[PDB]
Amino acid sequence: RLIYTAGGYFRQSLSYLEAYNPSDGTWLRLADLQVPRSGLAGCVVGGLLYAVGGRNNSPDGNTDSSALDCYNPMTNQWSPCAPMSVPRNRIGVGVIDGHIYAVGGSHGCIHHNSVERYEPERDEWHLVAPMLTRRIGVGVAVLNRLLYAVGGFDGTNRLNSAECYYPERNEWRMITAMNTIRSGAGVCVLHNCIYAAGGYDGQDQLNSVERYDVETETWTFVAPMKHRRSALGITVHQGRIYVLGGYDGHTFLDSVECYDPDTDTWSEVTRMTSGRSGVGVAVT
Ligand SMILES: CCn1nnc2c(C)c([C@@H](CC(=O)O)c3ccc4c(c3)CN(C(=O)c3ccccc3)CC4)ccc21
Repeated sequence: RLIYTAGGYFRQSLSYLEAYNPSDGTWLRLADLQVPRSGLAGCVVGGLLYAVGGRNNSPDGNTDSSALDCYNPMTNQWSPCAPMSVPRNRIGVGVIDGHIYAVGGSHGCIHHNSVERYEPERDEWHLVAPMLTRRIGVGVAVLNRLLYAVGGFDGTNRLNSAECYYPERNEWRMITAMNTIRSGAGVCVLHNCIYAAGGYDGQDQLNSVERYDVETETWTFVAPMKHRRSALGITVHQGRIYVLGGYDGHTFLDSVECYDPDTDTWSEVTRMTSGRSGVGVAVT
């Protein structure tokens, strides 16, 4: 399985789709997105890569995207799907039982607290219960068939709070807040724990990383990354966390760090073909 990185931003929204093979250390250049996208989120359902939301910030215009596009690795083709009810720039995405949940995001200056769910076998979006907080740049993690939305930006303050969505009950419940305010951080699930890495606390870009244990209801710092990163791509591949690119306050990073939970260590493993931030990343 490969680590796919779709879109991104560097002076403008990008159309790149590249894939990393963690065993051979090789990079693949695949079919470009039809529309350049930054601030999107990626996910995989049924071996198909999906690109949700974001926007195309160009030197000629700026349009937030309600689009859903699905890349087929066997055909190397992007195909458009049913758009969402609203444009969702800086979106969070999670997958439960084959359904793509789209969390928060912004449309111009409107910061969403609404959530919609996509059925791939019917090409249809449907609104579910809205979150208790408006969140853009929110991280999303699926654990125990529950959906966790972590941090983000509510329109006035960057958030350290987090809430949990219960699909069978269609309700949100606030959980323990993190130790650090994080917007545009990398949120993933590794070994029954929710990891949150990097982000932006309103003043600086962070290198700190904390993980949440569902049963202790406590956030715990772990070893920090070698680079400060915000708006980074994150995913899990064979028991290790990979973070890609991001913004460090000066440069757009091309570094790719790898976190091993057994030794609690971050190690640079590769570099992308160019620096970028706000990418959509998924594994298939
Ligand atoms: C500049 C200070 N700075 N440094 N870090 C910042 C972050 C994370 C944000 C948030 C918004 C906010 O928290 O109000 C935010 C969250 C998600 C996305 C973007 C921005 C825009 N994203 C970009 O590609 C991008 C481009 C350039 C720089 C950073 C990110 C992708 C998606 C804003 C401001 C921040």
